[PDB]
Amino acid sequence: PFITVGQENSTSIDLYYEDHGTGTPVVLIHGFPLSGHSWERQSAALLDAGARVITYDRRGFGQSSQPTTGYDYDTFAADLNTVLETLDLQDAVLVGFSMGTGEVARYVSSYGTARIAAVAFLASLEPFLLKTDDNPDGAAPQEFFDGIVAAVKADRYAFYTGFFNDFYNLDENLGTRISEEAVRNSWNTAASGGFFAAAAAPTTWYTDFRADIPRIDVPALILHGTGDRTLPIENTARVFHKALPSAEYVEVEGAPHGLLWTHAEEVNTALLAFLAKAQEAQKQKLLTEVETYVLSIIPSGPLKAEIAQRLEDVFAGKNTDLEVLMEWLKTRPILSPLTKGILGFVFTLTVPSERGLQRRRFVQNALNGNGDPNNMDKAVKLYRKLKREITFHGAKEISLSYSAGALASCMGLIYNRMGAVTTEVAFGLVCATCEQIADSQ
Amino acid sequence: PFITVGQENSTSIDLYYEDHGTGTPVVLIHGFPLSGHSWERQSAALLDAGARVITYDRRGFGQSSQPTTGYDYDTFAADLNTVLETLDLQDAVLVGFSMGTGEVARYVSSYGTARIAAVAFLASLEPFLLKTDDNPDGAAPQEFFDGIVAAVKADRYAFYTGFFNDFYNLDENLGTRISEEAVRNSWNTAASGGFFAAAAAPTTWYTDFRADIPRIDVPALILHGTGDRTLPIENTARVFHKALPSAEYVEVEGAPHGLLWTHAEEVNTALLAFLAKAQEAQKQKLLTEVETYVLSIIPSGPLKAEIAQRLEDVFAGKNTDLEVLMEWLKTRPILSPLTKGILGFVFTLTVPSERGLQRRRFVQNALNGNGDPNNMDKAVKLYRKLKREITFHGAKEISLSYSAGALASCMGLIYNRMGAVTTEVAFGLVCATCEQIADSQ
Amino acid sequence: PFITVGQENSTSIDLYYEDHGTGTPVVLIHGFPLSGHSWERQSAALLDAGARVITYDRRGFGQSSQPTTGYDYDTFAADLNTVLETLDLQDAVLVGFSMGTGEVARYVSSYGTARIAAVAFLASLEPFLLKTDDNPDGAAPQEFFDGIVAAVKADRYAFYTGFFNDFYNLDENLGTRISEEAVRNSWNTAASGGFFAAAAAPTTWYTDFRADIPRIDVPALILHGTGDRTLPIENTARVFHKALPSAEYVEVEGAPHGLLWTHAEEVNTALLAFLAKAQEAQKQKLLTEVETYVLSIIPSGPLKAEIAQRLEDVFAGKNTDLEVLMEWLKTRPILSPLTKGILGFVFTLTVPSERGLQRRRFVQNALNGNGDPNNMDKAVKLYRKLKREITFHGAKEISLSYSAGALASCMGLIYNRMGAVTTEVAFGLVCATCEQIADSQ
Amino acid sequence: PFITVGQENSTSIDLYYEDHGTGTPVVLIHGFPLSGHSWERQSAALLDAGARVITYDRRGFGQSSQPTTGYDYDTFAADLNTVLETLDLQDAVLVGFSMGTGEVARYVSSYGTARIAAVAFLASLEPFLLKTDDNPDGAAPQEFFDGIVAAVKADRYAFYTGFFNDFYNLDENLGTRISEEAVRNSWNTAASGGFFAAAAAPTTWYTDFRADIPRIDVPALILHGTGDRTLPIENTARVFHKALPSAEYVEVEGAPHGLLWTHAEEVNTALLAFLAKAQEAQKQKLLTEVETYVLSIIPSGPLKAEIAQRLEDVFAGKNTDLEVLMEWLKTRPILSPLTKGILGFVFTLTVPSERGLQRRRFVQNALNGNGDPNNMDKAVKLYRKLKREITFHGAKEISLSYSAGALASCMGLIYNRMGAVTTEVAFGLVCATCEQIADSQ
Repeated sequence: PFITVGQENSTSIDLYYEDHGTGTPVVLIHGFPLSGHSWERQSAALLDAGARVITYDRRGFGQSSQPTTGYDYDTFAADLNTVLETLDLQDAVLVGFSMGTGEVARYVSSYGTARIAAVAFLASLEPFLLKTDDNPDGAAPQEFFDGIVAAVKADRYAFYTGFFNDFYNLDENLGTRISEEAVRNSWNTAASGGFFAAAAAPTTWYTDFRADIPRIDVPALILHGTGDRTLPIENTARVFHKALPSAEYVEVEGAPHGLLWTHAEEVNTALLAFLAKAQEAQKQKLLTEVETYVLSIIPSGPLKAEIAQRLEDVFAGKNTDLEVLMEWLKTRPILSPLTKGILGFVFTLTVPSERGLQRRRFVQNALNGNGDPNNMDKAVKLYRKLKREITFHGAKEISLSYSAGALASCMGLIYNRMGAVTTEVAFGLVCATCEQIADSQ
Repeated sequence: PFITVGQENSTSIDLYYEDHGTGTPVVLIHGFPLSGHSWERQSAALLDAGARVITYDRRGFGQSSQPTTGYDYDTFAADLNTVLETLDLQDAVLVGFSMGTGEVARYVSSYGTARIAAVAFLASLEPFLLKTDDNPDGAAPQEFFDGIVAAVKADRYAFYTGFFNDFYNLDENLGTRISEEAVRNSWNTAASGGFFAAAAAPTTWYTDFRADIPRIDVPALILHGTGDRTLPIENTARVFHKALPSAEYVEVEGAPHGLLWTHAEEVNTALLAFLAKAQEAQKQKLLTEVETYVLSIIPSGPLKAEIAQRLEDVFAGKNTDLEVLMEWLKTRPILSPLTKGILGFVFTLTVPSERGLQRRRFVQNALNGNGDPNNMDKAVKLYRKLKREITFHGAKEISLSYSAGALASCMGLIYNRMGAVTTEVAFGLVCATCEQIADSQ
Repeated sequence: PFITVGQENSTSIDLYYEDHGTGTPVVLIHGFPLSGHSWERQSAALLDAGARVITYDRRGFGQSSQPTTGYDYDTFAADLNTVLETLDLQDAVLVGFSMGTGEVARYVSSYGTARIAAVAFLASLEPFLLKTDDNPDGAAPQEFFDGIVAAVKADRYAFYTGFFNDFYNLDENLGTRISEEAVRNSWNTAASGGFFAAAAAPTTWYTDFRADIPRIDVPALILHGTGDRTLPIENTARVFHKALPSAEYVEVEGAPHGLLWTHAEEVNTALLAFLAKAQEAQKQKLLTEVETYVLSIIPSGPLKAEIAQRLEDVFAGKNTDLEVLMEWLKTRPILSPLTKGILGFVFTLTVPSERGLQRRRFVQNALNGNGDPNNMDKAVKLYRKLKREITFHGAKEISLSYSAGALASCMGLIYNRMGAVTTEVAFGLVCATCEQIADSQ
Repeated sequence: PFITVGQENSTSIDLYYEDHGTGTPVVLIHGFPLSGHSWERQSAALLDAGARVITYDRRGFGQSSQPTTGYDYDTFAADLNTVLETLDLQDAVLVGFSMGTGEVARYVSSYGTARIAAVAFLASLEPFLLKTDDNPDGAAPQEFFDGIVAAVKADRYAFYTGFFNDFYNLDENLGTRISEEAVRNSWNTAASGGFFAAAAAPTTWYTDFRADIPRIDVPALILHGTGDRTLPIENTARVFHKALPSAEYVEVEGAPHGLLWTHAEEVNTALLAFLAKAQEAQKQKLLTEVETYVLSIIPSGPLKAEIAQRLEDVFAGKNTDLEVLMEWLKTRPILSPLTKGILGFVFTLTVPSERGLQRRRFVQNALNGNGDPNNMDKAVKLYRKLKREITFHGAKEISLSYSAGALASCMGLIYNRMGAVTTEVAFGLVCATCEQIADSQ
């Protein structure tokens, strides 16, 4: 798969990307000189843990186009921007490794955290690698980087070999934490990047990210290997944490630069924990928003108390007997049959286990759009559009452009499994409906 | 409710009718001088036993119009014809009491038994009541009937009193089998019929039904009270059974003419038995027709053997574990997903108990019309028409005018309970689908 | 007259109704096994007292259709809903007797009191008749009701006789408060209801109305006969008043269940006085509703004090010399000619006697829409619609969709008697105008 | 080149495929963890032998997309279906190696053999690899496969190394039948497949193909290496042949799993001979198909004997003197000029050598559509469509939608070389014509 990010002469500039799983989106931004596939140990864990995994190959690397332009962090951040906008990612986690940590800082800094729930920096460049008068903690002098450029231009093929040596601490880790075959694959991946990008990349490494850091808005993780020969932990992660005290901070004891493979565990467990903390809060946010919309249609009173208590309990995960819940709703006075259908729908959708219970007649009758063909026609039209939605707000926005009869019919269509959409999209549908109905009062 | 059967001068002639319950249609044709409501003891039993009950008031009686024309059995049979055609009754049972038995014979005779599964004659006029040279078994001379006409014209109000006396054997049955209040209601009903019809009705009683009897095509019941003072069992039921040996024949010991009330039990039990014998055969006919259509889409082989065996068993009433059945279908090789969906649908529809099993994903996916909006649009259109159908063939006929994609989508719509139709109509839908699919091969 | 409330097989379900008089609508809902005509003593009094009287026959009774479906209070309340919506009743009083009191509670509870000014419960079922563990005050055990069903199915004709005995306390009241002929008419009415409804009705009698009662929003009357043998006052009216302390409560000393006839007097007198109170409250509400709108366009100050005092006085019924009033308005400084015209209009409309005073030039000039033909064109269009309105809010709603110039012109049209509308509709017109004008400020 | 088979989140799922040569289509389905390019030894031989070679990369392998969904044989068979339908393959040979043999069985089983002339199974999975109670001949227990999954997830890179060891019997074959460089290319190909597919593939290996085998309709070949360490010949090919006795069966003595490279020879020779047999059978079928249609228009008799003998002889390859043949036809009595033209056309088309003979006037005159412009107009329209056809039946189907005059004119157009179509398409044209003409009789 490709996303086009620009044009170079007669050719467009396309980034290779992958898009796996379902759930909260996690975007992984690889390091030099590798590709999105270098995250494969992390991707597997995130997929098992229930996240949507997005990887892409930076321009000049892996399967992306290989221009001779745009090798700088503003372009790289603009590239990332295009990806996020193209996929309409909401509530995303951005995880960068090495070079990738430059994208994370520069994007957050320039474009803000509108789509972004949390960030993570692994084997970071930050805050500035260039050793100057005003930057004493810098890791190396300018002449040092000039050196790498010269070395890559001389042979890049040979260069990759010595690079992966220190990248992986092969003198320590070969035959132990990394196989000879895994290293061979890495070299092949590097050899496959563009010649121009290979020599141009090292010039972006001493980008000054010092003014980007105060812009970091959302929860952050900083993770570094203490045996990092490529980015000395003392000039990078340790001074970065002083600049962002707020960041959660993890040192991987004796881990090299290429800790994604050698210490995938410690990485994946820690990354997993970070996702886990981010994910539950996001889920809670989703649950409570739904609740306000659902409650907005119910008349104020003690019933509205019983209903809200029940929502909150199933939302907290207390598996309730849906059969008991549904009978209660069914037999509630005052509530309109429409209202009971909406609640009926919400509860079956959110309850931990449906326990093989059949659909309820009172709900099917409540959500049938009065069996009106125009309602049903529009509901089918909305359904088509909702299949393309992946977020709560996108779903809710498109739904609000339809009449309440059509919305109720659409809900029946999903309820009865005549169509299927993602959970968060279904929430947006029922919330648009509640919004429309509440507004009629 | 009314059915218009003709015109008299500036006014139309409308028959009052009622239409209760669901299931096999049973049409009750009342006696003189009462209305459709005189069947109320029988209607209750038939409704409990699970039949569709149709009653109507003969022209000049009860709540029907009161013309001064058309008091003869050809008109009465034409009236009945209009009712049956207006309601599109298929596979109907015609039950006549007294005068009503004239309609049954004359309709069958002239119009044939196309809509008619069985007939029943209770307290029959048949075969001819007029005592002549060629009709020695006749119950009375012409002068006798001339007498009744004269008596009704003189006072009809007073006349009804002495009539209900012998009609009910009140000297035997009052305070015992019939209450004084029940008799009062009968007189009120009679007093409410038209003056002209009251005097004209008795002229139709010695209609010669002798040539109508050989036309009786379908299973018949003859039932008479041996204490019938109004229609002597010896000139009516006993000579009628000789003319139709084939008829099932029941004498109600010491039962009067008005045995529907006084002996409702013996009547309702016997009538019930007759319905019960008719109903099971009709059900078997419905089951086996469905089976041929369902089997027509399956490739010939051992699987087709296993499938047919299973249909036949559930059709015979062996409650099978639908969960077991569905898993088996689901996991069957060779069968197309479409075919599996159709069978999936049929089995859930015909199985005695669904045991609260959720709908199956493999069926929902199989019957979704490829999620195509035009299919779904037509399926919703068909659904509207099917809601108005009550028979298997009417349903199947209208369904065959739709494409297979639309038919499959309609089936999904019913499967998923987004709409509801009667069982026999649903069978017609799935059979039209099978017919269309088979024809494509 | 009929209102269609549903469909049963080939027949629609139609309710027989009557619609008499003019004025505030009062809807009377009869008891078992009688019809709308059982209210005839009450109807006459309400008609003389100047109300619009609506009666209808519950499904299965009187002249309504006699289905074998929908014998439950949600359907009965839905039936009532259809009636109220079909006639567009605003500000209605709902009066139920016996079974009818179930409709009143269930409709108010489910559909709310939007159309409803007040409610009245006569010989009530409330709050629950079934004697259970949780309902100790219940009047009878389940087996008792099962008994009535069995009795009606056995003979209903005979059944009605013993029923009217206790219904009317005939051992006390025959030849005294009820004639033998009045009782005969009652039995005839009952005998005329559907057989199925007769047996199905008693199953609805122990409906639990306990959750409906807190929903009663509007002023209520509870009225019961202390000699009620059918609904023991101790298990019904007395525990109902504890549940609704707010209700006005009247015991009719030694009155039977059928107190509508036996004690029509005591009944009419409580009903009419209570209705009168409700009417006066409605009038006061209208005065505040008209007065607030009228005052909203006047600048705050002492004049606004003089004006408000005057409105209130004419509204209270102090017949004022309109000639004096008009001269005063005419000669008032500060007030715009438009404002003076609106007040001019209001006063001539509300003053007890116009005393044959001619229309005023200052008002005609003020309400002429500037003699603009488009204003006048729209005013004539609005007028057409207002002729079809009967309520203040309906009139006001449609009026607000027109511009102020057109509204003022319409008012002139009425003022000048070039058209005519009902008083409350005229109020809605002038209030819409005031609302539009006030909003411009 | 790509064929799109589905959608995963924001990305479509595309299969990389290649399409080489001309002639009968042969579709090669690769094994794990390789791609369509692994058939290169076989492709070269098939191309030289004159076949159309189709290869594609299974989802997750080679150059195909790398989803995290659809790793099961129904999806894989659906993928294959899409390929076959997309290219409109008729009369195709399906050849599977290892994993690929699962596609062949499952597609044939579910979708039938409409497009399929013959099948071949090389180093087969069949019939079931899982060792169970009911499957005693199974090659391994479930825990064994669970093991491979775990091994791939641990390192896949390192894993491929030990895998190719046993895949190729490198301890036997390295430096001999397979070079070190050929093995290096294989590892590179594997390393290039998706991480997720690599771990998910081994779960599809113990799919039960036992119910698929009876569905195999068409001529089959089973071929296995007796030195197969990956799929023990005793649990796979040997028990498979018992299940399909009908299959032609070839053991490659001491050949490993990766016999496509190590024993390409023995492989190509069995494949080509078997293909040749299938080709000859197809040709015979075509001859009967053409010949029967051609004979259907000739009157029964001795001439029809001479004609049929001649067809059969040229069809068998006896190069006949077309000049002699044509003169004979030309001078035949009884035969219509139309019939003579059709035969004239067939013979010049099928004769081995035309020997530079000019077109015949009798044929040009016979196939000129009576020089009618509408015939000729339609014939030109048909011609356009026939240029797009590649099969006998597709050609014949489209041709039958044209009138006989237009069909004859089209044939003249081809005869006279005013247009050109492939041989089999031309056969379809002349057969449609014969069918139309025969039907007129």
